[PDB]
Amino acid sequence: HWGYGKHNGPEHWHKDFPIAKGERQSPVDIDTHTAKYDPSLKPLSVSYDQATSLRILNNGHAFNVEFDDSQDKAVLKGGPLDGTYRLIQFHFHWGSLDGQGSEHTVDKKKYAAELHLVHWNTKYGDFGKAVQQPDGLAVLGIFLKVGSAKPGLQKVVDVLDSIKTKGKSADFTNFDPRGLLPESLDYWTYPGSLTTPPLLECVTWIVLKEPISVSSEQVLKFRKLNFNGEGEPEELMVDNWRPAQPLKNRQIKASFK
Ligand SMILES: COC(=O)c1cn(-c2c(F)c(F)c(S(N)(=O)=O)c(F)c2F)nn1
Ligand SMILES: [Zn+2]
Repeated sequence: HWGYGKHNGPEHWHKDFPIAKGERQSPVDIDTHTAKYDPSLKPLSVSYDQATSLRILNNGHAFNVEFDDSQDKAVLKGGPLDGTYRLIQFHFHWGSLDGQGSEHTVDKKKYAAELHLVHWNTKYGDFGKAVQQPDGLAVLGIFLKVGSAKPGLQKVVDVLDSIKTKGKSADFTNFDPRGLLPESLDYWTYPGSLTTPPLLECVTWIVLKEPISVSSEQVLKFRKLNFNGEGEPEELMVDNWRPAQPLKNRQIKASFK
């Protein structure tokens, strides 16, 4: 089954998921000088005040903090989007070293990690239907650099000991994802895909210009997680990122000059 190792990693995925070589794959390099300012792009509207987190899960490729998406409680609107997208989960991708870990790159620069806040278009009724549509998901991507701690991340870091291995979950209620956002909501946007199998081409990517800083101790704790299940040989969950894919017939738009 797919993963991030030498024998089942990103270079292999196309054999089970041929869309890996498709026309709108993610992530991509964001060439800041070639991105086009679009003065008609609207500000993002991030409405997370009524967010209801439920659970945190190690799924063997990352950890997901899951939300109640059975009502419009935490929604993303505006920006390049038409309509309303509901927050279902967030997760991260990260490296074995501080100089790698992000999926998107900026002028070929890699960040230590990348946060994905995953939302689905409510006109499609459920997440499973949404991923089958070209405008089904909106993923808000936020870069992490190592420096000062992010206080709003700490509750996530503190629970990781309880979900060390694949298939473990823990209650994770009353977490406020607003504490993970940078000051600015300036962004780049382009049409792309899920960055893990099934690699479906259903995502409007919205990548924030401003990274958040996290501490070395915070990201070290991410790196103590395991890809494996309990009782299986230990394989540290690190380098769970897909590299940049060809841009092909796409232009990245910027909300800012
Ligand atoms: C049963 O189905 C699942 O578990 C499932 C998981 N995903 C999923 C994914 F593959 C992905 F790459 C990204 S990303 N990294 O934000 O683009 C996501 F946000 C995802 F939600 N899609 N389907
Ligand atoms: Zn992701």
